[PDB]
Amino acid sequence: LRPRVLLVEDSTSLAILYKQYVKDEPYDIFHVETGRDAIQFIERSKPQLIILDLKLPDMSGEDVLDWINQNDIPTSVIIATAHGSVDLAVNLIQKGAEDFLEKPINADRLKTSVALHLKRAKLEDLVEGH
Repeated sequence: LRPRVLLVEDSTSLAILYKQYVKDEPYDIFHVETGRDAIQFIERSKPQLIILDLKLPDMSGEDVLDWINQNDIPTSVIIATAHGSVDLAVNLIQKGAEDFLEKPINADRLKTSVALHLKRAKLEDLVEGH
């Protein structure tokens, strides 16, 4: 019934701020610090949307996106990163990312993007389900 949002950030101080932003939003937000904990959350809990940082201490952010495409998880990925270029954004969106937010992110930049891509995914879900 209620949507799950995963937040994948090594900087776990910025994660609570991102939780503060979406505090009064109608979904649950969960936070992980490493790429392997993200993957394990995806395989178990199966969240509706991921807010994915590109810089992680164990692997790339791209590597998490690659895992979703390989195991066919129905999970929207928005990237949120520092030091992102035009070429990197393009190549990630092509790889199946649904947005690429650039740090620093506004309260309502993240809030809008999460809500929008949650909507598209929800609308496409409820036509193939009974």
